[PDB]
Amino acid sequence: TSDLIPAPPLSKVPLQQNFQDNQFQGKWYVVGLAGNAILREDKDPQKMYATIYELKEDKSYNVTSVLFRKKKCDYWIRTFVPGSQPGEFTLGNIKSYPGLTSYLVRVVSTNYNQHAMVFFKKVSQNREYFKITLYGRTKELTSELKENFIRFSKSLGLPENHIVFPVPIDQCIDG
Ligand SMILES: O=C(N[C@@H](CO)C(=O)O)c1cccc(O)c1O
Ligand SMILES: O=C(O)c1cccc(O)c1O
Ligand SMILES: O=C(O)c1cccc(O)c1O
Ligand code: NA
Repeated sequence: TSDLIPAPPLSKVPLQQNFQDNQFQGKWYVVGLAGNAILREDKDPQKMYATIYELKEDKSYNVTSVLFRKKKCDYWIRTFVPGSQPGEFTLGNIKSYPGLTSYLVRVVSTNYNQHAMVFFKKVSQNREYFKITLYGRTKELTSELKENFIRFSKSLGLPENHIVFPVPIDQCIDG
C-alpha cells in the first residue's frame, strides 16, 4: 500500500526560456526538496547533498549526486538525455533501473549563477512520483527565493510538510 499526492499536469510546470545547458553545468546544492514521496522528519532531518551536472560531447548530462550517509560519501550517477525542448530531459539507460518505466526532468527556472528550480517526475513500480529541487549555487539562498519555492511547490499540490530544506553540511558536498 502507498498513497501519493497526484503528479501535476505538465501545464502547471513552467519551462525556463532559452535554456543554456552549458551555463547549467557544475555543482548545485540541494537547498530545498519537495515532492509526493518527500516527508519532513525531525528525528533525522535530511542533510544537504549536492548534484553536479557535466555536459558530454553529445550534450547529455552526466549527473552525479554526492551525499553524506553512514559516515561515508555515496556517489549516485545517472545520465540526463535532452528531451522534447531545451531545459527538458529524460533518463538514459532506463532498463538498468529495476521497476522504472518513465522519468522526466524539467528546469522550471534558473539564473544559472545563484539559483535554480528543477521539476522531476518518475514512474517506478507503476507508482507516479514527482519532486522539485531548489538548487543553490551556494548552500544558502534568500528567504524570498525559498518562499517562492514553497509557493511553487504548493501550486503543484504539495502541503508544507512535504517541503523540506536540508541543513547545510561540509562533508562530501565540498568540494
Ligand atoms: O521522490 C523521489 N524519490 C524518493 C522515493 O523514490 C526518494 O526520496 O528516494 C523521486 C521522484 C522523482 C525523481 C526522482 O529522481 C526521485 O528520486
Ligand atoms: O534517495 C535520494 O535521496 C536521492 C538522492 C539523489 C538523487 C536521487 O534520485 C535520489 O533518489
Ligand atoms: O531509488 C532508486 O534506486 C532510483 C532509481 C531511479 C531513479 C531514481 O531517482 C532513484 O532514486
Ligand atoms: Na538532485
